[PDB]
This record gives sequence, structure tokens and C-alpha cells, in this order.
Amino acid sequence: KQGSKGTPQSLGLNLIKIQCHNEAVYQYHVTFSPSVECKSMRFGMLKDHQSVTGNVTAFDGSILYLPVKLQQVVELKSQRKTDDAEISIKIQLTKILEPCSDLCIPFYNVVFRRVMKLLDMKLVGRNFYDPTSAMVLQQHRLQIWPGYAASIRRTDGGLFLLADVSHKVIRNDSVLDVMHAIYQQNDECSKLLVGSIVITRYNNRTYRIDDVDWNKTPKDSFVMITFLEYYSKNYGITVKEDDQPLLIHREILLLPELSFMTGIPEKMKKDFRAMKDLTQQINLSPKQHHGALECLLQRISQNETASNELTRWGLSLHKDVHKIEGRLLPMERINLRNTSFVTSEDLNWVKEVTRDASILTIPMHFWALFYPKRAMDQARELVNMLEKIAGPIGMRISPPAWVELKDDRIETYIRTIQSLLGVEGKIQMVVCIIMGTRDDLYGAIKKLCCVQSPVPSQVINVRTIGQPTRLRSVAQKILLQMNCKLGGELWGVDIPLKQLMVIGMDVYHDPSRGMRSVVGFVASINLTLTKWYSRVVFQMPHQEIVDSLKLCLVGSLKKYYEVNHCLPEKIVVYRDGVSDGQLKTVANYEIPQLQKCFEAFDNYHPKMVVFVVQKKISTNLYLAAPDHFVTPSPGTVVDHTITSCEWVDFYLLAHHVRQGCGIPTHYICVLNTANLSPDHMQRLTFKLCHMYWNWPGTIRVPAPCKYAHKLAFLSGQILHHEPAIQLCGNLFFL
RNA sequence: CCAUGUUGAUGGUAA
RNA sequence: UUACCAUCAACAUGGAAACUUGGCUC
Ligand SMILES: [Mg+2]
Ligand SMILES: [Mg+2]
Repeated sequence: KQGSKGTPQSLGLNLIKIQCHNEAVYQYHVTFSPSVECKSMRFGMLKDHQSVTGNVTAFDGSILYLPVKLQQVVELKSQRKTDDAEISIKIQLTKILEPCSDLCIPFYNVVFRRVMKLLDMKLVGRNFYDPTSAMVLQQHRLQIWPGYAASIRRTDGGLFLLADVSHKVIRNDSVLDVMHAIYQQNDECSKLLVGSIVITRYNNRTYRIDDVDWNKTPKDSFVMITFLEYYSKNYGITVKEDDQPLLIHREILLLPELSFMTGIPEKMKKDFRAMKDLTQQINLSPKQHHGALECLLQRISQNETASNELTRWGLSLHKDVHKIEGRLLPMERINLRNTSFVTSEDLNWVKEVTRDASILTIPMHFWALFYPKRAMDQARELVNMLEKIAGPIGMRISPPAWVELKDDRIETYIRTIQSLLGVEGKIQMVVCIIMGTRDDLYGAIKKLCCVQSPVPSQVINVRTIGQPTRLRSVAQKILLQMNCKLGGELWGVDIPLKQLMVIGMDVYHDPSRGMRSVVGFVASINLTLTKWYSRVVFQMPHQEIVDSLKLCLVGSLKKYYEVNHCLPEKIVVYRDGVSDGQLKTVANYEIPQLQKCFEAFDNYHPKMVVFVVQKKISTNLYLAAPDHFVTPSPGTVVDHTITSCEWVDFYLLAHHVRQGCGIPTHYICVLNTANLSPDHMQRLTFKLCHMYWNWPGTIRVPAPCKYAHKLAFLSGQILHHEPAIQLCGNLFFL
């Protein structure tokens, strides 16, 4: 699963290798011949007999892990404390596995978390925050303490430790001081305490709150003893205020003396500079990221106790972050009409698209402009600018048919558009100037123009056209989107292998509408991957959706035949929006059932190459500049020692990230019949990342997944209905 | 505490 | 909704926990 395509690059991850020394990890069944009901008693029963086993016993209740050999059958005996029965524990061997085998992970992680606890770090949520090494700005009584999450996972290269920083901000005024401010200003502002995360400094707990009561238990005594006495036992705390109100969480009661508010204070948020000063600390370059990681590692290295509880199991962290070599995929060549160019070092070619002509640019001779009374001049200016820039892009635009809206009410907009569309019957496009952040009007316009009557339509908000010195850019982008929405073609990229049909899918999960689960589907119907065919499937049950997907695939193939006179031999499906857990299921059942529709056509044997693309990953990559770390260049692929051990996949950094750590994307290949080399699939996915006709530049996922998400969003959020058939021959949804 | 979605604010980038 | 990118907030959907020499409410 390795290949050579470009110049190597000496990267570095936020990963720390764990060296397993022995080969002794032994699973054991535990059972009891008399019945013991209490889990705690089973733990104690193991505890008293630990001498024979050793002190490295890890026990969850039914299976035991031990790094030293025992006899196959081990029989020990003891007495119960409750029933006084002769409890006879039996322990038996299970199997023998390598110390890095993906099955002994979930208690190795417990070992590491204990090692952190020995280093005096709190356990908020799932992160470790170090209180002492904190920075106090004190501008609004604010101290930010840092922290870093750390988890041990297994990859093809072995046991690695993924560690990454996350900063948390705290004040130094207690909530009691704020309550005193509320009292003196004059419980008027106690209402803001709702939804406020509160903290205990020593951090034995974190909390959230809903309301506060004033006189329930200020001077009272808690259940067994005085309030102050129990808080003295817990924290050894003396309370300044005797009549402190009491906070209510759900019913649990919390206190204001030790309750410190968290997050950015609401008044700070308004402050621009302050918010800018805080973002300076929160946001980190690779240099400070690596510095914090090295601080963690040195902290563990210096304490002998952390090392001893580590090395009881034979493990040992290294002294430096993992260093990997990954290759830089070569640069692509983007095609235009009469001209073509190799992309720049930052992977962005906005100027080239606008200066030079596009591939196909059908003329515009009949179009209608709908604006309200309050936007006369700007609208007119816009039209002039839209004419002035038309020539370089390579379009012929005639003056629009002006329509003046008497008001902003949506009925007038809809009625006027419908009337003009009906009478003329040749309006190739509708342009609407919306007067404000009016969502209902946008939805109504798109519905009228995409289901009831088939005209492509573009909307231009008044704010965007309002600003001169930026009108040229907005005119350029609006006109390019208009050209795309009419079946035009902006730019293209060569494909080296012959006779492929790239398909993509992605899903829109409804937040509230009973899981409609609209799924996009974009499949090329041209040899140059330039003309796209798009459908939408409105099916809620996951079992039922595959039937409609089969219908979609056969229809797409039929149109491919009817427009090219020869079916393709290879199919590549960039499935998306699939969780890691569902991946196996998608590889087992959904893919073969989707494949089974190919029996509808005779003597047709394709070769599918199915991917799954998940954007969210937690590994970062740093380029090794000689004196610090910098941000990795776009177009870097790594498949060594960080990829998984059952699939064939790779991590790709495609887009241009301005500052900080870079986040690649993961390409699981869950079926491969065409026998493509890893180099070929890697380069092909990088080529497909360049073919998004809305943002001139490089994107994260391949273009078909981006298009399917856009179509699903439009059809499920805006239209709530399937679009018309005649529009689906073009990229109507941009 | 996690994901999945939206809705905003702020700051960039785009002749 | 000109189009992308970050950061922070909210909401609505589903889940999970820390125990490990066994976290732990006050
Ligand atoms: Mg997608
Ligand atoms: Mg658009």
C-alpha cells in the first residue's frame, strides 16, 4: 500500500510511539463455581489472591489480562463475607496475542491515564489541564490554563499515542463576587447564571447551573454536621460570606464560594481587542503545539513514579514525536478555452478564470431582473458592471428586462416572476435582488423557479452589491455562477486513464424532520468529467433507500449510453457521510445490493472501486523546517505507519491552509476490483479535488461529494421536494 | 463529554 | 443568498462515561 509519485517530504506528526518489550500479554477467563452476586466482591476476591497472579492484574469483572504465564487451569479458594460460603475461583487460559494487537488497547489507555494522574493533572471531561503552568492576563480578571488530551491507539506501525492541546479559560473572581456586584447595583441579574458552566479550581468536579435560590441553606447544616464542616472535609475551606445563596443543578445543590465561571465572559465578547488578544493565546502555530507536546513528554520523563507505573507493563514512551516521510503529489494542469496553465504553489487560480475565456459560454438574450423600489441605483450599476466584465469571461449578455416591485411582500415577487415567465416562455434566467436577510423570500423564489416552473434563478442580496471597490469581484463570481447554472463549463483537468465514470454520494441528515435522510447522487455523463447528472432520493428507511439508488444507477448508465454510445467499464463511488462504525456494514451489505442491479443489463461486467471519505480526523502534520515547524504544503499524501491495518487507505492534504496545523482527509477503499495501483487512486482523487465549479481553487473532498452535499442541502433544506427532471442535465443547484 | 445538523457573531481571503 | 476559510457561541437529534489496584456526588 505504498508508492512513489513525487519529491519526498520529512513531515512530523503529533504521535508518540510506544515500545512494547515482552511478548507476554495473556488473556484469562475467570469464573466462580459458587455464585457471587457483587462485582465489588469479585474485585476484592482477585485482590486477596494477587500474590500468585502478581500485581499487574487488570480486571473488568469477567476477563483478566496478565503479562506473565500461569498454568492452564488455576484453582484458588476463599470464603465469602456475606454468605460465608467456600467460594472456589477458577481461572483458565484463553489465547496469546501480540502486545500490540488492537484487543489490549482499552486498558493500556487506562494505564496511561493513571500515569497522567500521577503527574498532578485534573480530569475535566476527557482532557488533562495543568493549573500551575497558566497565563494570567488579568485584563478582566482572567487566567487561562492549558491542557492536552492524549489517547493511545494502534495503527499499522504499532502502538501510537495521539496527543493534542486544548486550552481552557477561567476567571479569578468567584461567582460570589459577581453576585455581590448584582446585589450592589440593584437578584436582578442572577438570571444570567443559567447555562453557565462553573468550576471548582481544585477541579474535583465541573458543573452547569439552571437557577439560584437565596435563602434555602446559607446558614444551615448539611446532612451528616455544619455546611462549613463538610466543605472543610472536602476542601478545607473557610467561607467568606455566611449568607451566600445556593445554586441549583439538575436535584444537586452547589455553592458560590468555590464556583468559578468558565469561558469568555459575556462582556469580554463585545470587546474587540480583548477578544483578539485571547485568540492570540488560543490559536497556536505548529511551533507552540510541538512545544506543549514536548513539555508533556518531558514532564512524564522527569517523574520516576509515572515511569514506574508505565513500565510495569513493559511499555516505554520515546523522547520525541514520530517522524514520517510522505510524498508531495505533482501539480495539475488546468484547462481553459485556447489556454491552459499549471497551478500555483498555493493552489489558487482565481485570477486566471476571470481573465480568460471558459470552455462553453452560451449567450444570454432573454432574462428578467426583479428588484424593489429601494435599490434603484445599485441595481442599475450592477447591470452595467455585469456587462463590463462579460467580455473577458467570454459571455454575450443583453440588457435585462427590468421589473419594478411595488413592495417587499413575497406575493408580489412570486406573482410578477410567474406572470413574466408564463407570457414570455423564453426567459432563460431569473435574477432577484432581495432587500434583506429574508429567508422566506429566498425559499419561495427557489421553489417557484425549480419545481413549479423550470428556470434557473440567481439571488443577489442588497448588502453584497452595496459596497463599491468590491463590486468587480462580486460581479465576476455572480456571472460565473450564472454561466455554470446554464449548462456551461468553466475549466477542466485531464484524466490519464480511459473510460471511467466517477460517481459521488453524500447525505443530509435532517435535524428534526423525522430523519428524511436526503442522499445526493452526482455521476458524470461525459468522458472529460465535465458534464454531471444529478438526482435526489427522498427515503427515510435505510433498508428502502437501496432500491431507489439502484434505479438511479441504471438511469445514469442509460443516459451515459444515450449521450456517448458506449457504456463505461469502471465505476468509482466516493460514498460520504458515513460514520466509522457504519463503514463495515456499508462494506458488507449495501455495496453488493447496489451492485446487484447490474443484472438489469446483459453481458455488462463493471469494475467498481468504492471509497469512503470522512473529513473529521484528529491527526496533524507538520513540515520540518530547520529551526522550527511550519504548516504542510497542499497536496501531501501519507500512507505509512499511521493508516489502518485491515483496509488500503491514505491521508491526503489537498487544500491550502493559511496557518497552524493541517488536517488531512481519510480515504478508506472498501472495494477494489479494477486493480488500480495506490499511486493511481491517490493521484485520481487529487485530480478530482480540483473540479469544484464554485470556488476557484482546491477543496477538501472530491468535487462530486461537494456537489452531492450541495444538492442534498438545496433539496432537503430549501425545496423540501424533488426538483424537476429537465433541470438535472446541468448544475442547476449551485 | 462526544458526534450529527442547523442558526448567529467576529476575523480573514479574494482588483 | 458572490464563494471559500478559521474561531466562538447557542439550540435540536442521538449516544457514551470515570472507575482499575477500582472514579463518586453534598
Ligand atoms: Mg460531502
Ligand atoms: Mg449559490
